[PDB]
Amino acid sequence: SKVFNTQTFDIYSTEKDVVSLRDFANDKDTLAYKRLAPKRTKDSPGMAKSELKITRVDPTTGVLIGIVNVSSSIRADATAADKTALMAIITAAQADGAWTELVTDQRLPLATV
Amino acid sequence: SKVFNTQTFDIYSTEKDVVSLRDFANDKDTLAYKRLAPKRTKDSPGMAKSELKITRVDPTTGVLIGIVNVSSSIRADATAADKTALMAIITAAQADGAWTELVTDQRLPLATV
Amino acid sequence: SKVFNTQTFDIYSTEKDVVSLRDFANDKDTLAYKRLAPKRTKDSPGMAKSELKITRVDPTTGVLIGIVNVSSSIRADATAADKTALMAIITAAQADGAWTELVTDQRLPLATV
Amino acid sequence: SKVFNTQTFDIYSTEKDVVSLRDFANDKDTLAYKRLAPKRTKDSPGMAKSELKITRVDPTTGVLIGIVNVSSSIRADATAADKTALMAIITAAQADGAWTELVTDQRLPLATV
Amino acid sequence: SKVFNTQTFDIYSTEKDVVSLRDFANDKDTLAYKRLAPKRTKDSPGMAKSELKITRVDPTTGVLIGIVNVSSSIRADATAADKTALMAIITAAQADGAWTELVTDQRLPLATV
Amino acid sequence: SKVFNTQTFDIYSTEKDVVSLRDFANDKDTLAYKRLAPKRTKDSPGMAKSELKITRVDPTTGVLIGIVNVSSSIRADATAADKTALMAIITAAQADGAWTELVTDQRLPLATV
Repeated sequence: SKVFNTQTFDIYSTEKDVVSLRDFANDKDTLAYKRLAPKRTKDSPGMAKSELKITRVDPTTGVLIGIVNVSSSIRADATAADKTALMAIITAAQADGAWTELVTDQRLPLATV
Repeated sequence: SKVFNTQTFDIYSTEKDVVSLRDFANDKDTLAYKRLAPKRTKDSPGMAKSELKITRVDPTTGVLIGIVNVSSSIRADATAADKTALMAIITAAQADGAWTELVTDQRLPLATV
Repeated sequence: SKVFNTQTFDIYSTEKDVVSLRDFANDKDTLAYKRLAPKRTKDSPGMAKSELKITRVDPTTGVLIGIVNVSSSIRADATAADKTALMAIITAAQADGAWTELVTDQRLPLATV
Repeated sequence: SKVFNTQTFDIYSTEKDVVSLRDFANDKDTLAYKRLAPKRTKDSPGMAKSELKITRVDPTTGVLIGIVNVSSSIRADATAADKTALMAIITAAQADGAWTELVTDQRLPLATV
Repeated sequence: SKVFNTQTFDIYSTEKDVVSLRDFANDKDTLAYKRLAPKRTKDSPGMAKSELKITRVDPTTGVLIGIVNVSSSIRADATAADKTALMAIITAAQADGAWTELVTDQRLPLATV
Repeated sequence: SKVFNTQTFDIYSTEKDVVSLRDFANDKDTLAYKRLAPKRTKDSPGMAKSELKITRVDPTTGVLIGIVNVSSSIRADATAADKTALMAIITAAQADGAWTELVTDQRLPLATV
């Protein structure tokens, strides 16, 4: 939406189901919010997809440095408590240092230290 | 690794590249740490993949309630500054209310309030 | 044979190698003892098979709730020492909490606690 | 898991769904815990398979003396009371001498004594 | 298992018959424990293979600096006295200076000094 | 070179790139020092192979009891610091108890104790 990690993200593009934001300062980060509503294709009401990804591309040759994507896929009938729990758990795990080592090290949380 | 959102996640399974944890209390939440090291298929050193996923299924009828997935695809040579900035932005974005509303509402960050 | 887990099991049917008992009180539990004598198909004296299974079905709609089966396959020549050791080990393992969690949790004995 | 029938069983192998332990003292007993999660193939949520087997193989020629296996197959939706009743009934039947005769004797519980 | 040569080795990956440890500090040293059970392909009980190897790969371009591997091939029936003697002789020879010359100099124990 | 594990090893045969020592007392243990120079088959200066193996053969019928072999494959250009580190890590790992379990038990460093 707005300033994250001391970088200001302004809207660059808006689609029916995608909003894209760029820094416009370092011209290397794009933040995308993506939306797929659930489709009642059976007795199930479908799963509501979301996607929040940050892409970093160096602005000299256009090489993709890296992508971090947060994707959610939750039942349309699912409760807010179910949806609150899923984000609370994944947020606590991200704050944990195991995830910080899973990224940057390819290290699983099974070390005996 | 351990207690997230006040729930204790004890190890459920271990693979070559996946470590799965279960609450075993509510018997419904599984946290997986997935690893995919870069492959030097060309002059590029490859992309180091990681995946941090939380799954909730109700353990009586076994219908998937929801999945929230955190995936990373970062160049093997990418500097930790690029790597840390990628984590800093996405965690800042997640803590922001736009991500909270993208889930639970399928609301894109374009509302005029 | 007779009262197990405070439930009285009266004989329900008899076969050449199977004896089946029923509670007849909750009309839902059936205990089967199955026999399979070793056959000397080669220089081996064969394997003596036994089976002790408990079956629960709800006696209104007849859906199987669950089965627990205790099967044995012991050489006909095997000494009573090996047979007693096998029973002692398996009963000790069942009395241990690891079996109690493997059932009702699908939890393998690998948690670090 | 640990000492059973005065024998220390230590981890020898860990799979996705099997844990194998050996005595490492008499080098003849292997205890395996095995896990199959229920699969929702229909309106039924599936059956959760457990297996607890003790195999004895004498370590001079490696011939299988005997196997005692405890297998459970319980509905995913089944109540914890159902599983408790199943385990209690099967353990009480195992503690009875009828099972101790069925094993080692191929004797059905129908004698008049 | 743990700190060797003042460097900390944490478990990098766990396999059925392989356990691998990575320094994760210098990101160039990998210690692997490999297992291979003896096979009774004949009257003989087979040879029990073990492997303990350290591999150094330069972590900027990926050039293998060196490998020191310790492999064992011991009869499945061999006594613990043989197994202790084999490990004792080879460990003493490694502590001898002739090994430190065979490595780093390719000097055989035949020079007259 | 000389007395290892309180056994006297005297030179049995001398080759161009192999030196072999025999106990000559138990007439069952042979220690071999094998050499192999690096080959500059390309731009790379090649890999310098070393080998230190102890072989036990039963000296009445000639049945191989076991072999423990230490082999090195180090870049011809590798620094002495790399070569010292490689020998230091592997020697420390052998002195660790995990090796003494991998040999004589085929126990991997993954048991939870």
